[PDB]
Amino acid sequence: MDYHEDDKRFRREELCREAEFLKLKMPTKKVYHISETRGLLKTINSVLQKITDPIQPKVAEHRPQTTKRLSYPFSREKQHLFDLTDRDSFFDSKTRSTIVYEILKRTTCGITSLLANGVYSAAYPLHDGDYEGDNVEFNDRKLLYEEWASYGVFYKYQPIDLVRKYFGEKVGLYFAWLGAYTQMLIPASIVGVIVFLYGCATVDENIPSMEMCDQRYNITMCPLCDKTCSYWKMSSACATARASHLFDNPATVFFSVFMALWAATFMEHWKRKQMRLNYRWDLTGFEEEEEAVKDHPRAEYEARVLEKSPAYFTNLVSIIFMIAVTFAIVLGVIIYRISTAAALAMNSSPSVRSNIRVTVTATAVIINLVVIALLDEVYGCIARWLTKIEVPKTEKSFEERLTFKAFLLKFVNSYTPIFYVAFFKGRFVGRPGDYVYIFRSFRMEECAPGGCLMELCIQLSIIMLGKQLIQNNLFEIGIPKMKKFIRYLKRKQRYEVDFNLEPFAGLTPEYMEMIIQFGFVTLFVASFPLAPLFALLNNIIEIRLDAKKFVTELRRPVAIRAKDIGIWYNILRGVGKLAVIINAFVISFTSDFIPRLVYLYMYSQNGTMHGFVNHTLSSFNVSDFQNGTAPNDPLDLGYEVQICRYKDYREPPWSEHKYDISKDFWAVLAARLAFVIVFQNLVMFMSDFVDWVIPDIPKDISQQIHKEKVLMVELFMR
Amino acid sequence: MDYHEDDKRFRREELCREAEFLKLKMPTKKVYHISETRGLLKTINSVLQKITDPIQPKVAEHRPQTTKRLSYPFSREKQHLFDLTDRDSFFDSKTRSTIVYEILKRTTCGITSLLANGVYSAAYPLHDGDYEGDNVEFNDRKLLYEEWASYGVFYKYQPIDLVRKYFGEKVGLYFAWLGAYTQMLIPASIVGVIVFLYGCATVDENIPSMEMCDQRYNITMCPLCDKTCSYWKMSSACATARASHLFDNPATVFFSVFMALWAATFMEHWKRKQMRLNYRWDLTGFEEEEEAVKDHPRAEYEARVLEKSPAYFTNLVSIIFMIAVTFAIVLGVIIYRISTAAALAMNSSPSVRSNIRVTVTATAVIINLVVIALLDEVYGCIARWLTKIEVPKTEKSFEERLTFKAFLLKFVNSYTPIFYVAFFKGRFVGRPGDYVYIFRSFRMEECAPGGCLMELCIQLSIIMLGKQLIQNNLFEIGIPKMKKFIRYLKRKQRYEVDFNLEPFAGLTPEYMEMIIQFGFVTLFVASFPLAPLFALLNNIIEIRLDAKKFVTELRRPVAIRAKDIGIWYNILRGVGKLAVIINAFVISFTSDFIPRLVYLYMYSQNGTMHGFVNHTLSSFNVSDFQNGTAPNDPLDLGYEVQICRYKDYREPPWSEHKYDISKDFWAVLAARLAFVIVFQNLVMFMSDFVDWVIPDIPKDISQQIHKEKVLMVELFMR
Ligand SMILES: [Ca+2]
Ligand SMILES: [Ca+2]
Ligand SMILES: [Ca+2]
Ligand SMILES: [Ca+2]
Repeated sequence: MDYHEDDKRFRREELCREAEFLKLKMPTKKVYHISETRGLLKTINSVLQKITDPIQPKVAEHRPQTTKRLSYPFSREKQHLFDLTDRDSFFDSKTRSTIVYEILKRTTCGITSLLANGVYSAAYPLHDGDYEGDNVEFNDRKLLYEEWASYGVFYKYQPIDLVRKYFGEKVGLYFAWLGAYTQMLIPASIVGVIVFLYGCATVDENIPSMEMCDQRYNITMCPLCDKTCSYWKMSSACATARASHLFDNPATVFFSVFMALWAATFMEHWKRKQMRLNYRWDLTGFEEEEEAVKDHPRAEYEARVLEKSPAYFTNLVSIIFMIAVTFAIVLGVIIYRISTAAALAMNSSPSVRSNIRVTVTATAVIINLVVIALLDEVYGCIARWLTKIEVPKTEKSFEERLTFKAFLLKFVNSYTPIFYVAFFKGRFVGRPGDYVYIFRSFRMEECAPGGCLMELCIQLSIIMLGKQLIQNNLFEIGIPKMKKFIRYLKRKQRYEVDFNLEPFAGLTPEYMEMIIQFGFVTLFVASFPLAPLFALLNNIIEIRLDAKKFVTELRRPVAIRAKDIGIWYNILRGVGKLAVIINAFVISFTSDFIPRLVYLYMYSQNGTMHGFVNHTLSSFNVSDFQNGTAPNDPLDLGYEVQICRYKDYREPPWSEHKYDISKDFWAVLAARLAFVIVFQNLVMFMSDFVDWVIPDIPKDISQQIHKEKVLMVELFMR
Repeated sequence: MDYHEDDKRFRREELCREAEFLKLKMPTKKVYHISETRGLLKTINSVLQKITDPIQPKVAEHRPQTTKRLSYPFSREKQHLFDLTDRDSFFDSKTRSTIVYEILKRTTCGITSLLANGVYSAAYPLHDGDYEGDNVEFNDRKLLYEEWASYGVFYKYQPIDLVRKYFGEKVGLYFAWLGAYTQMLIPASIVGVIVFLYGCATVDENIPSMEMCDQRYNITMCPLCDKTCSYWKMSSACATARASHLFDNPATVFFSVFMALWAATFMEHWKRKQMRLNYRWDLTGFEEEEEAVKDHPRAEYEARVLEKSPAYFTNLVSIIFMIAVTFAIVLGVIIYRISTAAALAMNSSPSVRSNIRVTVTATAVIINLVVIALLDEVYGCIARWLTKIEVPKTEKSFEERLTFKAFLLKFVNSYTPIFYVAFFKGRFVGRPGDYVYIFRSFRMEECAPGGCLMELCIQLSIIMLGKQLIQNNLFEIGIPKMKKFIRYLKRKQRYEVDFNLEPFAGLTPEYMEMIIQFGFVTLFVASFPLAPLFALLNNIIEIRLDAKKFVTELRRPVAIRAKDIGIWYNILRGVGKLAVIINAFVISFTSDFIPRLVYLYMYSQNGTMHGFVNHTLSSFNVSDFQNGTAPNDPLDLGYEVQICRYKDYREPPWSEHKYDISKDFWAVLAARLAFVIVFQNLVMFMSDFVDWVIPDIPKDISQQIHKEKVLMVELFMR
């Protein structure tokens, strides 16, 4: 008895009298083409539509889409707009749904203001067919859930054509983009594990690792705490140092070059795939501007200046946005400063002494992650509020400005931890003699023994494991399900089952999360190789997970059309242009690559290197400490202390210069900047060259569109 | 008696019998629409055409151009393709000429192969009307020569519409581009002379100039020659040093930032002007691909592999092109090395002693300029030959590849003088103790006293004066005129007068020369401000000069159509992207800006600077010379010599280190690279931001194209 319907509405069964008055007035506008029909239920009833056929011809030449034809060149039919195809039973419920949605948009108060009132609840099309049923008559939703949206069929491809024709163009483009993303993430991940195993095959045969773990030399160290620690041996940090060697060999620079070139070729390959996709569907997705009705506060402000009687308002909301994002980055760095106070002075009062010193930084990044998720929530909501106060012109413009503001907020708050740990961790602290004070209090911030890269490597590694594979996937699969179970604490028609499903929130969260992952996996690959492995695993989970989400825990979308990806290809190009200038900085300002090379070239006095640590570790006469800055226990853990060493490129204390800037500091900084210059310029040239040499329209469409134009112009005479 | 004609041909009046046989066969193809007519003359006769009217309707819907309409919105008529306008006497001779040229192209052997044979000479349309006559009946060529192409009307604008409608789209776009170029060159030139007068207003009040010209201190100098000179005083070079101060103040960095931002906004403004221009003419210049007949050796090679039975050939001609351009840059630097041997050892044997030392470098750049003009000729001819051996597909592809190869050749051979003088002049010579030998002969190359910038400044200044204002303009106005006078050593119908005029050589020389000038005036503005002044003068001459050239000493062009500028906007964007990375290098590696700033910041021990020269001038004990490297006359010109000074950032000889690399050398190199990094990254961001924030379609076309589409769709019903 379930007939052929389209795009139900909501009636609010028992101001409310004004609400039902307009909810009966506007259906007189809505029966200008199609008479409605209503429904019955137990909670609250609703309205419904039954389109008759020629109305879709009445708007089809008014909304010209290139539907199917009768002819075919080479066993692949061509497409034309609307004339004399006349099959009369060949439309699709996606097309019929977006047509009747267009008609619902056509009414004027419009339907958007009606939804903003509360006279309705939601007006969304109905899903055709119950998935995973007992005897269900092969509808495309159930077939798609069977063969696309469960993890057993993760190994085979994605049915792009059917997911488009059932969900519309936007979700089809998004999932085809995720498919191209994973398939281009495959070879970069394979070369990533190749360079990782190169690191493991030279985890021993490199020299400074052995020079660090060679015992009996009793290489002491300055305490790197204000007062609550003592001197110690570098060979106690040799484990983390040998671990750090794994990521910064002279092959990780090749890996970084490969990943930047990979971002370039992925961008070009996705342009080509999207062009072929738009060929395989509607030949253009071009629609005439101002198709949407102008937004409600636009016309309200029009009437306001009509009763009142500008250029300052966009600029003032832009500068207050700049103040917002600057307070956001400062709040990110101060919340990382707070996260450095995870367990301050556990030695003195608690004295539990778990003796790991990898669990404390893990606790720090854990509390940073939970507070930054909360700040993501606050920034998203207040950014949506601010873009509402924007009063933008159209929904395309409002949506673009909103997603730009929200991506800038999310990007800065979820990247300034890693940026701060890379380039502002110990670059600012003074020498062992004197330390810079934070609001005249004490030492600012100092980082772990055995390289300052490994802290960032572990933080980024477990941010990529946790907040992508585990945390975000599990909360996305759980939180709407848990809201459903909360309501579940509190026959079955297709409207009746479609009411309880979750409303749609757009494509912005999936785009935003995947672009955050892209920002990781092309901004911080040089210090941390095998980021494409975790991005591959998250994507393998994510495509089928969000497929299952769409087909099970989501109401039917409205199936809008847009041949462009959106703002997100521009944001991808932006992150790809930022990738080289941050990879250069991470190689030349965190890794031990460039000092290793400059010591191999200049001060070697031999073929290969030896005593590199014995070269960089400048000493410090312990008589020259400041008052109070002495360690509380010169315990003589090993040999003895008379001096302490530290690798800050300074002169020895016995020189007439005491602890000033030595020359080799200027030498290594010169070589560092020389590498940044040559790296950035050369590989930026190589990126723009591999974008020039790649055609953006391949040799299979470039002739074929003209060939079907030949077929059209030869048929069109008579 | 001069009736209404179109596009004459050439008949070769008395193999030759085969020549006249095909020259009678193909006119049977050519009378498929239009019967010909012939002519009589004294030297050698010709053929001619008289189009009848409806043939242009017969190809007009076949070649759809948006001609004029009958209606108008807002006193500006709209345009439509070809239906029911029916004025029957409204075509233009430009349109009729390109139509009959299209018909001449339509014949198959085609007309291009016929011109390649020699059976013809040339087939070009006729100019309508003799310019500057006594009683001439107001034809557009004479009017255009009166009011556009003579230097008295240089002060007013350019008539873009009429020069298009008389010459076609390509020359119209070119001259409108030159107009936009000059009009956007105006404000950059004004700010250039502002920063120049700032330099003149601080030519005295800066400190190191006074510290150089302060006498009685007897600041000696190392000889900077192998053997044939002596020591000397820096105050003898203080004149050129005070001149050098004029160009490298801390305001020339602002000027360089302004010029790079100017290149960005000129690019955007020219995109906007070209878009508005294409609105003001044909709404699209889009034509269906493969409109041209495939090239002759393409089909010949098709038949060759048809009788013979690839991917290697494009790659082998590309690598041989790379070998060609590498030999070109090496030949440029070796010809500058030869040009350094202008007058070697004039002191010893000739002893004329003109005592200028500005005339010798002028002679060097003069001989470099004449030999590089000869090399331009050789490279252009052999590059045309190589692109013929390319066997390209179409004339668009062949022309693009040819102009790319020729521009790369011309650009490298006419820029490696300035690049070599900037960044490879004295950066490679050793210390005064030991010098690097060129093929174990003697000292490589050393540059002038009083800064090494001023040599480049004078060389670039007089290359911009001579080889743009004087030499190229005078040879372009002279050489075809002189060939005409050579033939002049050896009634008057329009064909009869049109035969003796010069054939057309395309737009590539004017584009190429103007892009070379752009490359100067945005690649080397930082060292040499007021390059926009000379570019403004050359352009003010050049627009009216080439206008006069077109309308007087040039046959009528064929008036092809293309809505794009061509490859030249891409080449402009390329030079604009190279501009920042070469301006950064010229500021931080030739100027005295960044060492001035690093001495102002670090080693000052005072507020402002003093003894900057006394800081950089490291000394040299004269006992430590090599054998033979001593000067031939320790003449004691002034005080006395016991040591010689030189500004190469080395330690004094009395240190236990003798003449090694000092620390402050590493310091200033670090600061240099830091400035290159911050400059390049910041202003590249500012360029891409000022390209983002500028819309590429203004608010006067964006609505108006849709408004005339509204008019078209409202008229088109009935
Ligand atoms: Ca997730
Ligand atoms: Ca997700
Ligand atoms: Ca010239
Ligand atoms: Ca010229």
